[PDB]
Amino acid sequence: HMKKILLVFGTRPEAIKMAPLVRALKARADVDAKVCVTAQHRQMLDQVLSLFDIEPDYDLDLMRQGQTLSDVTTGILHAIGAVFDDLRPDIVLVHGDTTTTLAVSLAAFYRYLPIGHVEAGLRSGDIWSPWPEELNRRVTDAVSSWHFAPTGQARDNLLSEGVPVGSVVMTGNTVIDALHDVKHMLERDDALSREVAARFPFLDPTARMVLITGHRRESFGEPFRNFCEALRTLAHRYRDAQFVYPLHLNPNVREPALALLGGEANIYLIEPQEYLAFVYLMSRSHFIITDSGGIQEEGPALGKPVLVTRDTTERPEAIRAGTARLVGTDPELIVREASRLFDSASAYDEMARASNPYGDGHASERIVHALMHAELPLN
Ligand SMILES: CC(=O)N[C@H]1[C@@H](OP(=O)(O)OP(=O)(O)OC[C@H]2O[C@@H](n3ccc(=O)[nH]c3=O)[C@H](O)[C@@H]2O)O[C@H](CO)[C@@H](O)[C@@H]1O
Ligand SMILES: O=c1ccn([C@@H]2O[C@H](COP(=O)(O)OP(=O)(O)O)[C@@H](O)[C@H]2O)c(=O)[nH]1
Ligand code: NA
Repeated sequence: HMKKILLVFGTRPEAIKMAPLVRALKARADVDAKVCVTAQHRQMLDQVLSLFDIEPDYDLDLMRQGQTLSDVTTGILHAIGAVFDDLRPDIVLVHGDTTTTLAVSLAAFYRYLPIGHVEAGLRSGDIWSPWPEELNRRVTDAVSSWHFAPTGQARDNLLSEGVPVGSVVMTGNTVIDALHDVKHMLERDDALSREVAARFPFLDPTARMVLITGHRRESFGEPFRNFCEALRTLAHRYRDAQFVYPLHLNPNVREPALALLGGEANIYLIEPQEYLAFVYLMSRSHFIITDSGGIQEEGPALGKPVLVTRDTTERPEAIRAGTARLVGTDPELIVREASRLFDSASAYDEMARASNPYGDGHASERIVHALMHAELPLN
């Protein structure tokens, strides 16, 4: 294990997407693969670590209630050095577009430590949307020595920014690897599938289900309030449908969600769900309403219509294919688009088409090759 590879990540979406790559690298006897978590998230990170049986070698222990962007940035810069010093890695792998990604990349760049960016080249073209994720991925890509692009379009973004062609490997997105792994867990074990389903005894098998998440930082405040009012209007219009909403732990969305949506009989506010259960819910859903990046990739892959509650996106493929539509946080538009999917089975069939531009679920192997060769509702 001469080559030392340090994988670093901090949040739920990074952990899910990095898990298959961690597994692949740890399995090898000619790589010394180590994991450092920044713990930018705690519970939402731990849910992933436990599911995929990943015990980090280092944990920077950073999360505090109501932390700021500056808190996370400084926390990482202060604490990561001891990790770099202890291991002396040959390469640092970072993921995606969180403040963890940014701060780890800066720290490594400052020390001439080569960085590989898993999920490289996604762009909205707007430094204020998503905020600060667009900045985070742009900085990371500027300083990275390998760029693992999930699509040809992301590759093209990098090349247009002056990234050398030899640095960019179009590998697809490891989220497909993770999704397939979990889909298999469910399909291959009926006992497991039964247990997962039994976590949601409030679900009615005869009722259509809509699955909801929301946490984009630029949407805090008024846009989120409008999104919640749209959900209320929909819940009132479709009293026979069930609206299942796994909350996010960020207080800026958890508290208003509870305050605004807590009194509706057919809105089920639940805790953030471990990925196994969440894939079950996505698969069960009639459609999805979300501003999540990863769900914009997973939903269309599962053939589920996605109403994207953003005014822009860095995942254009599903939009172009029709399986996702941008609805922003305009209540009238959200209600209109959701209502069409309930009211028109022909609209639903026209929209519910599998779309996956992200590869065959073996992105992790391609990255490795490049480098080496019951739930109770809240009320
Ligand atoms: C700037 C940045 O990197 N934002 C990422 C972060 O946003 P997110 O909204 O989670 O922002 P933070 O990671 O800064 O967490 C904010 C606050 O949420 C609460 N909290 C969060 C996680 C947890 O496990 N327990 C907990 O209590 C804490 O009060 C914490 O201080 O994670 C999201 C995934 O979910 C990503 O889409 C975002 O890109
Ligand atoms: O309750 C939930 C909500 C989301 N996810 C998964 O979390 C990833 C997306 O993370 P998130 O939406 O928090 O952030 P983003 O992708 O927008 O950065 C995807 O793999 C989702 O399937 C999950 O496991 N449980
Ligand atoms: Na190993």
